[PDB]
Amino acid sequence: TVRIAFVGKYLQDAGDTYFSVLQCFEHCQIALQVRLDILYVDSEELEGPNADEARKALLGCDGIFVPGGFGNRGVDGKCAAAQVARMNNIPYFGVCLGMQVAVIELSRNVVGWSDANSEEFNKESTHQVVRIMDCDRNKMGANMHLGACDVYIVEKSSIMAKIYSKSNIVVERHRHRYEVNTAYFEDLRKAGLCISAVTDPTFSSRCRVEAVENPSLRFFLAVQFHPEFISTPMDPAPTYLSFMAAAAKKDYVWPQKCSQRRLKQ
Ligand SMILES: [Cl-]
Ligand SMILES: [Cl-]
Ligand SMILES: [Cl-]
Repeated sequence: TVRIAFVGKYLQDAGDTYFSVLQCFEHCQIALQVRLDILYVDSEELEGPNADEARKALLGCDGIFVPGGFGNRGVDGKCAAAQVARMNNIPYFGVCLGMQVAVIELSRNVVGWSDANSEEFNKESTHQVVRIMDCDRNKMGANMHLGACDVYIVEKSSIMAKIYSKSNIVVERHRHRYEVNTAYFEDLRKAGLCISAVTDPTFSSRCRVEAVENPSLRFFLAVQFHPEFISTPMDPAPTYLSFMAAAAKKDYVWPQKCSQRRLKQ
């Protein structure tokens, strides 16, 4: 079996929040022919004086996964999940909040900005590594990014390039508001992060980070988009599929061309 730490809430209080995520995991399970054993971990147990107790549980997993979530609850714990993954070379996959915590984690623990956060969780941080873009904001609020958008894979040696069968542009679906702060790209790069996919291949102030990786590690990938929004039993989301492959310690034959479900029509 393949042990994946699912860092968020217990089954009892998750409701139907992870329905589509778990569907996608099931698609991957079938395509790889592996017995998935998800450990549902309460993210709040990964913070505070006793958190080493919870960290030890993550160290026994084959993979560590951080999905999208709501509110600021367990943000520090999700950051700590990304830290364990980065420091122990345990495959990591983050989706939307999962990417943001990878960025925050790295900013605190490698870049050395102890107060690094998203603008969402600490308005008074002097290192808002995740923030609302100026073009998305006004005095009363900001855009809620939904729907499809072109994703430019800009690193040819990346996990993204490989799992999307070397397509330069793919189309994924979104539900987010805050983006990686463009002013800190060099700092993140110096700390080992590879910006592998973006909305704008020129890297302007309007460049929205769609995927980050850590190529020093076997598998560390996190995406802004929600790959579970495009996944079927016969065409599983490549991001989830590659994560589960890595956790299972298995290879996979990627098609010669990216599926039409994730290409521009
Ligand atoms: Cl949570
Ligand atoms: Cl891979
Ligand atoms: Cl967001």
